[PDB]
Amino acid sequence: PPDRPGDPAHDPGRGRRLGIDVGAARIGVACSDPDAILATPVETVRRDRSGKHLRRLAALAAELEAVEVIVGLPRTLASAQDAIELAEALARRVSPTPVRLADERLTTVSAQRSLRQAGVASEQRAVIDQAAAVAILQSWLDERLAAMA
Amino acid sequence: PPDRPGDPAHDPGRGRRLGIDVGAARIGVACSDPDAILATPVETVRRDRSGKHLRRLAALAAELEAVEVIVGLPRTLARSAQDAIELAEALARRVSPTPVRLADERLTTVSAQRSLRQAGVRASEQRAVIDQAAAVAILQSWLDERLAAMA
Repeated sequence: PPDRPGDPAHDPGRGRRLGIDVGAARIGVACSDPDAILATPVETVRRDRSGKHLRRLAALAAELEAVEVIVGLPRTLASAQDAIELAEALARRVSPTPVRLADERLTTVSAQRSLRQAGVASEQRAVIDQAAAVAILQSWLDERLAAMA
Repeated sequence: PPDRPGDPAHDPGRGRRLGIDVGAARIGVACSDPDAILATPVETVRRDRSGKHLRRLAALAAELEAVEVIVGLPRTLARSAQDAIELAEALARRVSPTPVRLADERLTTVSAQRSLRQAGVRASEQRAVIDQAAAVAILQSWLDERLAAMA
């Protein structure tokens, strides 16, 4: 189940958010401004079997003083499973900072990723993963402010 | 009519693109990396009757060495096409020879997203920077479409 943006039971209030798109080999990362309005692309983290990506993702949360971390949740058919496993591993690592699952279905991110795949050079493939992170994070921020109003 | 991303007849090859979302009071600005892959927010420019905003947009195009400037084109009914067209034409005279192109907003959900943000704005802090989100979305659409057209 995706989490609900701006849920009062979970919302930590104002501050920078981190947003994460979990790819097969690379993880796109975005962050918000301190007032949690606007997503900006940050970096593409290399996914490695030994989990060094979890160390970098937790370092980024610390570096940006993130109050909330958002991970894209793809639809179960399609994997959700990989996103959930990263979200859970990261949640343990960055506690007490909360990690929330953003429903990808509220965006066109899955279509967009599929368009870039067919269009996208290796360096470019890397950096373009941040565009998904921005889109998922922006959705969360937009939905959150809407829910709060 | 919107321009066609990656049109081999007009494409200038490699370089940073500036992206622009034309609001009634505020203009959001975004820009790409030099390889025209990824849109990042730049700033919000206050619109004003005296045309100062046109000067600031040209300033950004020069500073970021834009090889192309992309303006969001909304539908003719509705933000209105005519507003965006007018700004695009005025901007084109100032950034020449840099070409100014019109990106079809209908290939994105930018119109819905802006409505949602407007509805949710309850603070000046939000209203400042929020227009950059539409600029990023429209510009990223241009970049995605361009890459796919060229592939």
